[PDB]
This record gives sequence, C-alpha cells and structure tokens, in this order.
Amino acid sequence: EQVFHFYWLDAYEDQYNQPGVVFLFGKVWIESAETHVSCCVMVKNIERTLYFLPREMKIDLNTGKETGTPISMKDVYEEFDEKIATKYKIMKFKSKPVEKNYAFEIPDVPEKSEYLEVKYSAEMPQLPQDLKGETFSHVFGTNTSSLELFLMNRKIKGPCWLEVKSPQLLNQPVSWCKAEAMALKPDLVNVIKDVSPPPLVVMAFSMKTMQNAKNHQNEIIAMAALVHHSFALDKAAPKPPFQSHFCVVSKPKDCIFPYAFKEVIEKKNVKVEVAATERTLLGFFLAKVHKIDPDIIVGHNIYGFELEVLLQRINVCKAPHWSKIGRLKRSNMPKLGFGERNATCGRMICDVEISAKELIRCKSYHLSELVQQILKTERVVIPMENIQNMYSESSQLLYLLEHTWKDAKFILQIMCELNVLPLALQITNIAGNIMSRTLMGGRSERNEFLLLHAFYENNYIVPDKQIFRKKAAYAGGLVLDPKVGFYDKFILLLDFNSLYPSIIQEFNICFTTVQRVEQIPELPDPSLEMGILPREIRKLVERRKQVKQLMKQQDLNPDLILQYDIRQKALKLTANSMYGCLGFSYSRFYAKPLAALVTYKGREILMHTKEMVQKMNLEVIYGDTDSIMINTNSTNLEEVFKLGNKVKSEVNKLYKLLEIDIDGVFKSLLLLKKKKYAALVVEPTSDGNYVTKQELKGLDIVRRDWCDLAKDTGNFVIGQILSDQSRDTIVENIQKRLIEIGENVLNGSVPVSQFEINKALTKDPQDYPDKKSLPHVHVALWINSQGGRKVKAGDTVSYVICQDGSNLTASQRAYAPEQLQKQDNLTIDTQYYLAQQIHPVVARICEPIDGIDAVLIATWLGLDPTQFRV
DNA sequence: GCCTGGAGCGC
DNA sequence: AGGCGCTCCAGGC
Ligand SMILES: Nc1ccn([C@H]2C[C@H](O)[C@@H](COP(=O)(O)OP(=O)(O)OP(=O)(O)O)O2)c(=O)n1
Ligand SMILES: [Co+2]
Ligand SMILES: [Co+2]
Ligand SMILES: [Mg+2]
Ligand SMILES: [Mg+2]
Repeated sequence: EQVFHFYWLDAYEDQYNQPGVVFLFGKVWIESAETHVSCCVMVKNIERTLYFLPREMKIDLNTGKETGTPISMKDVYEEFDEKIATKYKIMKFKSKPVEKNYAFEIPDVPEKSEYLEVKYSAEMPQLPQDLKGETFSHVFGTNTSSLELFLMNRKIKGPCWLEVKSPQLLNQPVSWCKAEAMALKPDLVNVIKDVSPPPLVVMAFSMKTMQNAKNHQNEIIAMAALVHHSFALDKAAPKPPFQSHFCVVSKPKDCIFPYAFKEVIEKKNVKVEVAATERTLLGFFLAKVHKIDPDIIVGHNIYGFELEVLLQRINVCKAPHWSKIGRLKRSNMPKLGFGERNATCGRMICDVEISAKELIRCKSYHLSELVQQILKTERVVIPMENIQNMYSESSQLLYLLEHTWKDAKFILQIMCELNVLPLALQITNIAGNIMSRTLMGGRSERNEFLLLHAFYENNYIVPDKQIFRKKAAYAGGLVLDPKVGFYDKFILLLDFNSLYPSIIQEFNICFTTVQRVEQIPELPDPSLEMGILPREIRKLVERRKQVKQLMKQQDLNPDLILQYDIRQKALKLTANSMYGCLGFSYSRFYAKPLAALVTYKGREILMHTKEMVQKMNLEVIYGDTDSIMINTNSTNLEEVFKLGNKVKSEVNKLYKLLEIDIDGVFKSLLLLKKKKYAALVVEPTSDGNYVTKQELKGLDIVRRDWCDLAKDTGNFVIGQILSDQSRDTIVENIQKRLIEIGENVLNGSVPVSQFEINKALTKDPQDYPDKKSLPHVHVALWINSQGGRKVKAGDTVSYVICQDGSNLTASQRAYAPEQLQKQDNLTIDTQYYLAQQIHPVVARICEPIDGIDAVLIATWLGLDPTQFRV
C-alpha cells in the first residue's frame, strides 16, 4: 500500500462550503528533522447516512387509510428509488437492509427492527426530518453532521494516533501546517493505540491595549509570548515552562519611543522587537504565530476580550494573512466563541480563566486574583492611564513590556499549576468528544459524545440532533431533619461512594432496561442484563480501580503517580456527570423518567441507612442526599473509627456495588439548620494523635453578600464555639469582642474595606424597573453615568450605607466607597451595619447556644435591645 | 400573614 | 450548552 501516521488534536468542518469533508489538524514525525511538525489531513466523501423505518402495512396518502399489502425492504427501497430519490434530486445512492435498536423519545418506534440504510453524497440535497411515505413512517440521520458521522464510525475518541491508508498529496496547499495530505474516504482512516502521545508546541502570550486620544479605539501596542516545543501531556509540565520568548512593542500614533530606547534594549539584551506601527506589530505577531506554529495557544480571558480584539485589530489595521492565526487557509474573516474558534480552527485555545472556573473556586477569576491564590504571589496591575505616560521615559515602556512578559509567565505557570491540559486531554479521551471543545467548557456536550460512541458501537439508532434557573421537574435528593445544636462528643461522617453512578449500575437503570412513557418508572426486571448506560459506568469504575491499584505500586516511574491521579479524577467527574445530563431538558439524551428513578432510589437508600444506623442504638443527627452524620457520644477516637468501620460493613453488606464510607470525623459540631453548619475536622497525623481544621458549610459567613466586618465577626464567634474553652469562657469571649466591634465601628476605626458590601448584576444597571431601592444597581448607574468604564451584567459593584441627611431608607443610601470619602455630607451608617449585617449573622450562629441570643447580642453591639426579640 | 421568584449555597 | 433542596430577603396584595 502506502500509509502514514498522524496524531490529531483538532477537527474542523464547514458543512456549508464543503459538505462531506472534515479537516483534522495534528502532528507528524519528520525523522529527517528530528521533530514533530504540525499537520493537516483532509477527509473527503463522508456520506450522509439515513435510516428509513418500514411500516407494518402499506398506506395511501390521498385517503389516509390502509391498502392491505404488507411491506418489505423491496417496497421501501422502491418508493425511495422511485418517488423520494427522484423528487429530492438524488442522483447516486447506495442502500441496504440493516437491523437497528432504538430506545428513545419518539413513540411508535420498535425497540428493534429492520430499516433501509441509505447513503448519498453530502453535496446532494438533504431531506425533511419529518418526511413520511407509502412504505415508511419515519427516517433518522436526516441531518447528522459530517464531523459526527466520521467520529462515530471510525471509533475515534479524542486526541490519538490515526493511520491514513493510501494518502494523497495536494498541489494547492489548503492549511498553514508544515504537512498536508488527503484521505479518499472515511474508512482509510484507522485508530491505533499502542503509541505514546507526542509532545506539543505551546505558546503563552499576553497583550496590552491603549484607548486612542481622539478617536474611540483599542490599539494593541505590545505583545509577549513564551514558547515550548516539547510540552508533554502524558507527563509533568516542563522545567522551565518555556524555551524561547519574544516581545513586540509599538507606539500608538501620536507618540515617539523615548530616546536611547533602541540602545537600552540592545543594552540589556532582551528579545524585544520595536514595532513602528500597529499593523507592524500584528503582522510581526502572525508571522511568529505561523513560524512557531503552536498547537496550543494559551492566554487569559481569551474567548471574551483578548481574542475578539486581536482579530478586529487585524481587520482595522488591514494586517497581512489573518488566518495565519488559525491552521486553515481562508479568505473571509468572520466576527461576533464561534466566529472566533473558527478563526483559530486547527489550533487549541486554553483559557486559564474558564479552566479555573472549572477546576477551583474564587471570589473573582481575573488574573491577579488567580496568580495570588494559585501561585502565592502578587501581580502589579497597570492602569491604561499610566500607559501614555510610560512612553515618556525609556524606563517606563521597558517596565510595561516586562509586565506583559510576566502575565504570559503567570498564565503559563497558572496553566502549568492546575494541569489543565493533561486533564482536558483525558476528560476527552474518555468521552471521545473534541479536546478544543472541552477546554471551551461544557459538560453536556462531553456527555453526549460518550453516549453516542456507546450507542453506535452497540448498533443503536442514536437520536437526531435537535435543531431549536427553571422550576424543578421531578423529585431530587433527600435531606434529613437536622437535630440542631453544638456537639462536644465525636461525630461520624459516613458518606456513600458515588451514590448515583453506583445506583445506576446497582439497579440497572438504562434507556434500554426501564419501561417508560410524572410517575416513578419501575426498576428493570433483575432478569435483564446490564444495559448500555450502566455497562458504561462499569468500565469507568473498572478502569479507575485498575489505576488506584497501580498507584500502590513500588519502584515505579515517580511522575507517573501525578498522572494516575489525574486520570482517576477524570474517571470520576465523568461518571458523576452522567446522571445530570439525563435530566437536562436540552441534552440529546433527555430522559426524565430515569433521572427520577435514580434519585427515587437514592432517597430510599438514604432513609434506610438512617433507620438502620438507628436500630443500631446510634443517633443520626443529619443527612444530606447520600451522607450521614452520627453522634458517637464517644470522646475516645480509637473507639469511633471502630464504630465507624462497623457501620460501614453492616451497610455495604447490603448491596452488590453500593458502598458507604467513613468520609470523616468531627471534634465538635455546630449544626444550625439544613445545609448550614460549622465543624472542627479531625486530621490524624503521627499515630495516637491528630490535629483539627475548621470547615464551614452554608453559613452566611461563607457567602459573598455580607460585609467582611460581619463575616469576620461571625467567623470569630464560630471559632470560639467549636473551641475547647468552657461555656462561660466562650459566652464571655463573644460578649467581650462584639462590644469592642461596636465601639470600633462608631469611632470609625474599621477600614471602610469591611463595610464595603458586594453584589453582582444579573442584568445591565439599565435593565431594572424597580432600580431605586436596589443599592448595588443604583450605585452602578452612578458609576456608569459618571466616569469612563461602565458596569454591565455579570459584574459586581462595591457600595456602603451612609447618612444622607435625607431620611430615606437604608436601601436608597448606597454610595460608592470613593464617593463616601471624597464628599463631606456622607458619613458611614454605623446603625445599619451594627444591626443589618453583624447582629443578623452572629445571632443565627448562636441560636442554639445557651447564654447568648438576639436581645443580648444587640445590647452588646450597643443597639437598642428593647426593639429586639428572642 | 400569604404566596412568588432570584440569589446562593449544599450534595 | 447538567440536576433538585433549603434557607433568606424582597416584594405585591
Ligand atoms: N455537584 C453535584 C454533587 C452531587 N450530586 C448528586 C449526585 C451524587 O451521586 C449525590 C451525592 O453527592 P456527593 O458529594 O456525595 O458525590 P458522590 O457520592 O457521587 O461521590 P462520593 O463517593 O465522594 O460521596 O448527589 C450532583 O448531582 N451534583
Ligand atoms: Co420560592
Ligand atoms: Co415583605
Ligand atoms: Mg457520596
Ligand atoms: Mg454525599
């Protein structure tokens, strides 16, 4: 023959200009150049694929009644061949009778049956999804994407090595990739598995933008990028993260580079190119883009701002070869990340903002916040006003560029820190979806691609793509009534391991085993074998076991362990995510009856577990969906854990796969209400001993809509409660401090910082009808209608309550911090805070404590108690 | 007092 | 472009 190997990373298509074709960009070894180069493979002839559902008896449309002659594959074949094919302009077409299974929303479809498969060019017309005929009642695949068909049929599951049999060269190059080939047909393409993945060429960039003096615009005057041509994903980030780097700067228009700048750059030997203009930077950049030809281009908030502005600034400055951004040669340049992903199609865009939004939690996900919390370092924020100045002296521009060179070094280390790539890879290789799509976030799609591959492989007719917070549509998890109170004696936290994924298998809940048509469907007959969905979850559970069982190995490749830990986490998020999409109204595999059955059993399973743990003379004090809080009443740790391993074993004993576990043990517990509670957690260390760490749940103290001053104050009180000290020593400590907090708010010693209450706007400040009494929206209209920047939906506004001298309600007395200090009439509303922030949280924390209460707390805070109740 | 919805968390 | 469960706080009548 003649075959070649290529590792793909991104797949693209243009169902409108080139139906039937799918472009795949990846990497290829060039033995002569001892290195992987980019590579584009063109796959032609991916034919539509439709299934026609035969009727029991033939029908006649002009009457809408039966005829009497049964149907056969010959019948249908003919009707299409004769009326259908001919009428919709179908020239060539091949068919064949096949047998397919189905288990979905479309009633009047047999679980199994014989369809007439039909394949014809993607170029020919595409039929009406609702078509019907003399011989057939329905027809699927009528709109199946070319990239779907290809991926499903070839059993491709995310990045992996492919074999292209009988490749063709191309005279006219269509991409910007070093290598290019063409595949004559979908089946010349074959997945291979015994091959390690190839390193990647990753480029980390950052940019600076300046608004112009006269005309309104966003001119990019600088750009930094770090580069690694060997950034592996089947192993640990590299040390260093980059191998080479480049800088570029340009004067906006009406400014000159300080003098001696050229010679100060030559002086300190920095790889920085001084660009004479905006176009000269854009063109210098695309030039580099194209030469380093990075598979993965990383940045900060890319699909939101940074990218939109890079492409529009190439449209304005009429830059040379815009697509050199992406990997495909193209002519027109779209605009608004759809229009954007496409501009970079063939290349993967890692956005450290959205990735983190997915791997951890923070108050705000903007770089500075992220660098700090993740790298444990401070990041200098340089305003756009200080910029024009910087250009006055050679030292300042050199700093604004050493600054942009840093961001690109936080982003590549932020990325490098969370293993966002080696993780993304696997989440994909597990669901078989598309990696670039993964890094773009979204669980729902990844689910779909996992069930499709599942259902194809198992000869199922998959549901056609549908071309188009809410009120709960069915019962969910169970919450046990909490036995409010403070606990001194040890508490046992027993919590089920993957309660939903397990429940799905344990009871064989699957599209293919549960009978359905609001009611809770009946569990499948234990006779049936494992449906597909369960069998899927099982592979996950099994492969995961295999890994956590490899981690126990000795004299093993050290770094491997970091890896095994990633796959394992992936093997879990996956599984636990399966449940969700089952209940999502827009998920291709909507199936409400199942999602219901799954939580129906969970409720049941959690109830019994409680009834049991009680028939065991142990008091259950709280339970949330699948967890159990037990009061051991023992102060003897060793004794707890045994009581622990005991309950476990008595429970596990009840299921084939379900398994509960000692999730943990609390030194003391403050249980306020459902979903709200504090706790000292037990973290054993060197045997015979342990150390304690405080864990808060649902407390106002955790939320964002409260001022520090209160959260702090609240925090301390919780701290003293779970504390060791006596009850009287605590009540005292609490009184002592509150008192002090009051007085310190009255003598304005409390940094206005604290009072600063924060909130976010779900709509733009102008979108509100009853705006006036909403302090966060009202303070925003000020800002928006006062200075430059403008607050819009999704943003948080900082305000504080003051004394207007307008006897208006507190709500209507919200001023930006800035405005409180810069004006003299505005004074902080000590009265508000002491009674609308501090006394409402501390009060609730103490509700169960004897010795502290509403009325007492007020008097302490220096408020008028008489106005309060117990 | 009675009865909605967002926020925002928990799982 | 995954569920439902529970405070709480507003708000309209
Ligand atoms: N973000 C979440 C968290 C939980 N759940 C549902 C499905 C879980 O099966 C069940 C229990 O929540 P857990 O926090 O206990 O998650 P798991 O039980 O699945 O894992 P673990 O074995 O660690 O308890 O609640 C969910 O739908 N979405
Ligand atoms: Co409500
Ligand atoms: Co009210
Ligand atoms: Mg659990
Ligand atoms: Mg749980």
